[PDB]
Amino acid sequence: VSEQSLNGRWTLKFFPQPAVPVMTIEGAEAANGIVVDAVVPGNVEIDMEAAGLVEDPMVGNNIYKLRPYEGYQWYYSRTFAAPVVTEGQRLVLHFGGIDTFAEVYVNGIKVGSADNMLIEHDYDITSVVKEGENRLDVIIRSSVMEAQNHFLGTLSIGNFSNEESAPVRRAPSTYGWDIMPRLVSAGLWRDVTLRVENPVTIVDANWVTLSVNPKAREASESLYLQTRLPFEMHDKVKAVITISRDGRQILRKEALMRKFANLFTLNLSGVDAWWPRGYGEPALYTAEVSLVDVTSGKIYDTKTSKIGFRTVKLELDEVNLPGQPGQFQFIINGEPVFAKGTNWVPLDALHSRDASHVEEAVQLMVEMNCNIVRCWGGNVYEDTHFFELCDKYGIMVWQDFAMGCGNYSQRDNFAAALEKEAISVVVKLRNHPSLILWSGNNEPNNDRVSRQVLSRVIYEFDPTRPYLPSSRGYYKDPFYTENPSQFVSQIGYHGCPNRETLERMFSPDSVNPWQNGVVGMWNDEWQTKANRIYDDKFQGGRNDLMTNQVRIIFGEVPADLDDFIFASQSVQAEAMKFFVELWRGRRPYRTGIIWWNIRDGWPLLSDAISDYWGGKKQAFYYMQNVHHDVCCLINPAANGYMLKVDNNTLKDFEGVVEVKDVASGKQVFKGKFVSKANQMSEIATLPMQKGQGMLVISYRIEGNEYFNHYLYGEPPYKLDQYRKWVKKCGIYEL
Amino acid sequence: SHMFVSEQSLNGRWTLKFFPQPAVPVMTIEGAEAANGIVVDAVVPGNVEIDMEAAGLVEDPMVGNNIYKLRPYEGYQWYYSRTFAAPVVTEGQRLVLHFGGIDTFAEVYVNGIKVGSADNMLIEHDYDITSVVKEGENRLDVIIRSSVMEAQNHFLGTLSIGNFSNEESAPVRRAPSTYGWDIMPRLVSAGLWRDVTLRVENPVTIVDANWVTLSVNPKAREASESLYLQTRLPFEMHDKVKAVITISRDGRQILRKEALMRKFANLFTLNLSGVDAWWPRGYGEPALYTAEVSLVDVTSGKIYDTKTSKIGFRTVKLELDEVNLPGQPGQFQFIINGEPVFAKGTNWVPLDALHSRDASHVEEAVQLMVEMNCNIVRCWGGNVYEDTHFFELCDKYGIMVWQDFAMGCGNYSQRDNFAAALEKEAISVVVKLRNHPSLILWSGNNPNNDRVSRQVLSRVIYEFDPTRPYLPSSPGYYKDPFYTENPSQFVSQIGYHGCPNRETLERMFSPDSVNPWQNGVVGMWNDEWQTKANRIYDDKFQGGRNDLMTNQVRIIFGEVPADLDDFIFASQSVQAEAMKFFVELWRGRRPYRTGIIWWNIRDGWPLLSDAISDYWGGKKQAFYYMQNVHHDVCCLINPAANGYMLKVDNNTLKDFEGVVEVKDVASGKQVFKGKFVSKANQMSEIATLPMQKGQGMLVISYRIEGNEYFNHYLYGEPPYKLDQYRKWVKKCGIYEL
Repeated sequence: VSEQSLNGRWTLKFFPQPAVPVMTIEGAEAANGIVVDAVVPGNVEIDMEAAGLVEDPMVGNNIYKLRPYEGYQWYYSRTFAAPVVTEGQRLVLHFGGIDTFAEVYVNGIKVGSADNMLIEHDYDITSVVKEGENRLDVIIRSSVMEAQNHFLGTLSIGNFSNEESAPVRRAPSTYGWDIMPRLVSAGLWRDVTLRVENPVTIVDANWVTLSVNPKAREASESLYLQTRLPFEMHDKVKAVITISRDGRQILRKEALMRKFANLFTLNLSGVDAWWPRGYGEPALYTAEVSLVDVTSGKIYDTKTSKIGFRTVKLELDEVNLPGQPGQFQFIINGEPVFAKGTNWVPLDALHSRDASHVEEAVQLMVEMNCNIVRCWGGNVYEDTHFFELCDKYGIMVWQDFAMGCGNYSQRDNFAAALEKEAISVVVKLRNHPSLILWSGNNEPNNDRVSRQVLSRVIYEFDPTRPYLPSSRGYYKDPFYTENPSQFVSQIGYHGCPNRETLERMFSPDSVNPWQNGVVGMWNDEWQTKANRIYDDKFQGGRNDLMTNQVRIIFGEVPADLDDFIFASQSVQAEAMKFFVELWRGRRPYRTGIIWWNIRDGWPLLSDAISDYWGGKKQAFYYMQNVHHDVCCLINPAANGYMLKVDNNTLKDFEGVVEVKDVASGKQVFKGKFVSKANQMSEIATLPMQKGQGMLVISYRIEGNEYFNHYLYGEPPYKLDQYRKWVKKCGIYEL
Repeated sequence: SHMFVSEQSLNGRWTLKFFPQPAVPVMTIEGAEAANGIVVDAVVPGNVEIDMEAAGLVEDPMVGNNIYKLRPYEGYQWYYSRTFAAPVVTEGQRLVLHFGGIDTFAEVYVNGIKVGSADNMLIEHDYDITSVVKEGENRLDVIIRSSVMEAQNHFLGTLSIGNFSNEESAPVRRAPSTYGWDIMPRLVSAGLWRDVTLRVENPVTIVDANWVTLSVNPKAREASESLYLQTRLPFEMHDKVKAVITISRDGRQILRKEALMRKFANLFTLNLSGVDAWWPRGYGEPALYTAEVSLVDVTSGKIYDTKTSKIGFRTVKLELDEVNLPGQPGQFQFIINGEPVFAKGTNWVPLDALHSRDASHVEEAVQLMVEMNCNIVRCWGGNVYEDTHFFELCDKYGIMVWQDFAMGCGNYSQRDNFAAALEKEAISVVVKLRNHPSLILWSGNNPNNDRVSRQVLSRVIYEFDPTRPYLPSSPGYYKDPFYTENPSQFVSQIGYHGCPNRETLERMFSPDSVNPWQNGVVGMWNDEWQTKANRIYDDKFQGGRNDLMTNQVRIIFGEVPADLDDFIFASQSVQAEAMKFFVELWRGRRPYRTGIIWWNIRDGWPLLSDAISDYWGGKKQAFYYMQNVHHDVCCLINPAANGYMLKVDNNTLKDFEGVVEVKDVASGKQVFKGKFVSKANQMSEIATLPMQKGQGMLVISYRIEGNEYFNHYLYGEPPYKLDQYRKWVKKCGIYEL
């Protein structure tokens, strides 16, 4: 009926938390602290940096300066004008995100308490609001100190996930990880609105695709409609269901409301199925349900969403390692699909800025041609707009519940707070066709959280998607080339980011990685930029992976910064391309490959192919030519090489292919291949070449020339000769 | 027979005030009297529509489309009010207000003090009103709220939305049928539907007396009974009260045991001799023994409490089958007292949509199963758990009972709040009924991840009734392979439609609607005939469930008659032949088949249904056909691949001899005659009969121990001439028009 936004400029008052959390407006106002101007949605640090109280945490060795504020309390306060409500209307205050532990007041009357950061919090403030100006106050307390209110188990201590994160329901990466800083932060990081609800309102509209037939263009969509219906409005309200696409109506059904909950089955015709990238087009149809009066025609409530007709099933392998992880394949609309995609790490430590990055970051997966994406359980749950873009661009979604690496409490209190979070996120996202699977991310089979709690929520609230109770040297080491997992989550390879980002994330005297000139030893800022979480001065650790991989492939490690960037990005590009080629090259058995990762969430040194500021590394372009729907590649063989072609679509393709040595120009093979649909077809057994070099391949499919290469030989290689081969190949630059 | 020192009844004339429920429901006496409502005279035990039909507030729902008129009352509140005289209580005594039934959500008040809040209509509710009652006149107030609006205080799951069970029935603990089914009308109703009494308990009182049969030897007349007695015993009365156990039958005392109460809970192991076992119908006698336990002072001899009940020495065991379909429901057999019994009985659907009238129907409805000779009955989980008197009659006539927990066909919640309500309900009904020898099995109906069926209800049976099995899963042409090739050994035979007797049609339908065909066109039904096929909600359509009546008479008799009397004979004969064929098919396919539970012997409302008897006791033609195929020893004929097959079935533990004569009723030509030896508790094939020509009927006349019994078998293939089938029936002489 009405949704007045409460986003804007608020009043933030922060002060160190005493031994007893204030938890009262009086206490908060009486506390001696600093008052600055805030912005909702926003994270406290942003409101302080705009006021000049803190320095930029994204520049080198400044993330640590935000340490004392992890034990501070925050006091958001504003005034709003309440809307006039008629008899029977509700007035709901909606918070999209409170980080995290906070008490909510309306006109000095507590209307609720917040204990989660990943889900929404709604409060009925109808009987507490006055006419005219009303006051709204929330009192956030230290999340780190809330952990000491619980007794951890032996399993919950010592894991990479910080022990302060085990008893609380916040994103584990905020407490620190290999790929993101320790910036716990706090605040209203999402929208804050006011809603008016008529006595006849729609509580939930759950769209479920029973069946779908791509041929003959048929589908069967069900609507699980739950409504709040006063008994005098029974038999007097009718539900109006409308399926449309680009204004054109496809189906319209009306039925009289005779009970609060109903199941309306719709057998549609002339509709297209929703397919992931390559295997078809993302067909979306606007589905709208309305509760209107049969007499006056008044529209009491209307809910609208873009749905898609898709059936998902997880076929488990029962021959090759029947119980081991990875022995599964996704079946979409009866067709077994091959999954190639990235892992979705946080878009920002200050998660209030995630909404601004979701548009450009999803476009990274579009150019990358990813048909899947796994939202890592260390990040907050993305909002509905992320799933709307994944619906639009046909990128399937693998959602992990927000639980990091480690075991969690087995007691009733933790299981209750988790069930509340699970039911909230499931009902919110169970209508997006991109979403295909929920996961527990355990790595025995006794964790109640993974085999009783998160399972039971899916059993009752989402029976359409499957639930899984559980999830460094030479890239050709048998460790990689013999992993029996059909479906794999390949680890990343470290790569120095682009030079432009180095000069922005590091101070001018620390841009050079080698401190005092000695190659191999990293300065303090370069050590901090791998997170380090706490400022424990030391040498080595994670950054040594960058020089070890450069040493394995290119003999030594260069001293010049420009040459070292080319080295680290090349060993990352060839490694990732080799991993994707290997799994696509065994596609009859290999079922999918998700890799790590496509974009960072902070200016840090990492194993990603693109940084926070959009600086695409070389590994992005190498793998972009290996994610094409129809792609030719070369895999190592027992007695030579093997030229293959993989097809991740439902259509057959024909074309020619020409491979030849780039160092000399001698042609190795040229022929005509027939790439059958949804399979890998072997072209010919290319003969083993001699020494080292690179084989440039060029295949034409339906009047379009595509390119790819293959590095042959055994390391070490001369770096100036690899740059010579890449430039003469004429595919990638730098 | 729990001898409380005082039990004063509060049943009788009450004061009912009903009014539409506002946004926030009324829960206080202040708001109840202040609400603008309507006051009439009520009767307890009773339902609100019974009290409103009196004084002319509503027309008879049992007649024509008058039911849907009760719709606005589903959002009404109901305020029962009364005044009672408090009995005198000595120091240490307790005054308990007993409620046998409260449909459903309600707040109970005594002298303006809330003594209780209710949320279930299937379990009893007791409250201690010692510290709230005064002397003389006390006021009793009950404020019942709308059950339908309570469902909107819960969020249902995808599974709970869209089942044959109303979505409103899932979050609430009420009989699912009330919200409307296909065999019972929509009538949520409300009101105190069972007794309301005042009880005075002594400080020394019996909390529970649980009788358990550990072993039984029918030969030599031996048994081993256990008594799990829990009492309320003040510590100063320890070592001063003795328990007196008395097992007796027909006045003669079998066992008497005295023991000093040295603790509140005890177990008494009894090894009796000269006692008979309790058997179902056919397999023996329903031997019952009156069991009495008393708490009496060892010095003064004053009896503080006595609890008496009749029990039966019987052991039940469910034998599973891991050879043919290991794990599929229907592969089991009941073993009573070491013998595998064949179950032939009915499903038990509600006796009345206004369940306050159920108690008046149990006596006659049970008698229907006695003449029917049912050794088993399955109380459907849409009815309300019946009261002790129903199980007492099953104990008396040897009818085993299969009780299903009141759960709907659909899936339910898996959260803690619903499970807590269901555990309370399960413990209450189990402790109440765990002493009846008739009860043999509990079922939760309903993958296997359901907390309700595979945890909540199982845990209860585990701790409170480990003597009975618990099953966590339960369920055109009548010779179609859909019926004749059913994999289940223990089957729940789906019923066939049958037009009720003519006298019923004239009483339930208006005079202008007694004829079924509106506008005279055969095949189309008038609105009343559409509603009486149970159309929960008043949505006008054509056909639907009623079309099954004409489809069956069209397959069997070619064309549906245009005369009402001939249409009755058609629909009742296609049901009589179908259900007779289903029972003869399972009784003839033993020992693989283990039992058949047909649906249904009696309806709970004047409706057109698949039953063999209507709400007013009108036995349809199928009722008499089934009686000749439900005898202890029965001769029948089954279809074979290259002919027929004359068989005899025995559901007793005794052998029998006799002679059988099968002849063609039309020609009079004898097809077979000879002596047969029916061994006990098994099926014996007599001989293969040659394939008779054309259509007709074979009459079976077999005598056993100087008693002539009769049966028949209709051969040929449909369609048949209706007047020729009537000719064949009259020629047999077994049944009547």
